[PDB]
Amino acid sequence: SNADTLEGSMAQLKKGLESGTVLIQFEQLYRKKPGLAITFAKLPQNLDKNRIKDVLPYDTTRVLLQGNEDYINASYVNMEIPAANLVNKYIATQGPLPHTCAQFWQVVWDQKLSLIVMLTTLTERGRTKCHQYWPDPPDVMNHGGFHIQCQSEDCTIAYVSREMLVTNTQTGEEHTVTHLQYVAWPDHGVPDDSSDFLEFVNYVRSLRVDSEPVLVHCSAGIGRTGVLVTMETAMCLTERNLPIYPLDIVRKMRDQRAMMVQTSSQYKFVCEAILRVYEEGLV
Ligand code: VO4
Repeated sequence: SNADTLEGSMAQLKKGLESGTVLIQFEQLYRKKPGLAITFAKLPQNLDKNRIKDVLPYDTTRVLLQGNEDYINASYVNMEIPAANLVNKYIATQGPLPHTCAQFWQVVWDQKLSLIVMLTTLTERGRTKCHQYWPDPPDVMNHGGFHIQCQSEDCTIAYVSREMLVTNTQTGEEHTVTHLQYVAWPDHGVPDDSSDFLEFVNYVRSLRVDSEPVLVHCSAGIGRTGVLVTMETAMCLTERNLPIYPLDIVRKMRDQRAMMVQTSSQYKFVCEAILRVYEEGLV
């Protein structure tokens, strides 16, 4: 709460969106933190595990797999609210490729993650965005020694909710995951409907479990993923009457996974949404 009140930070944000200063400061923020090594992601055996050749995890915050081939394009992203004894944990990752679905489910299993948030359709205007790593009901899939079954599938206008049963085939052990797929948010763009987006972020927040990471991905794992992380962080701050500086939220994300929030229009969108949530909270 140190630099301003919440009220003051919102007046600053509103004034700066109108004047242009908020986007000028965004444009000057580094997209990749200089000084953080990126080496494992570039190793010859890992190149085909990256959906986009230059969207890569930092060494220090990459998610490790157990075994001989430890690599997945995934990053730990933890958002602190220090004035509240609160850290919101995420794993930010890409949409799996046909041959990385086994590693994707390995992360879910190893960490017993109960919530996956997918922010892309499988394809867009003829371009592949994500491999379908879950079965249609009532098919089954096997990925890397995990048997996957869809127990329910409930569509809404903006998103699909699926309950997935993950079974370790070698031991019979079972784990249930809630899978949320937001289908109304195009790549490098903003949500088709701002109200649907905010309801969805609410819903995600309601499913978060204490001290367990939420796995979030789009196609590359940085743009729409970064907007969601920024929004959830801001909602936590406004409810606690703590000041919100979106530029610092984005910087804190980018120190953990490069390039989060890809476009200036995405940033403008999330800043406007933050002002809306704030104003609604005053009511
Ligand atoms: O698939 V995302 O381009 O929004 O990182």
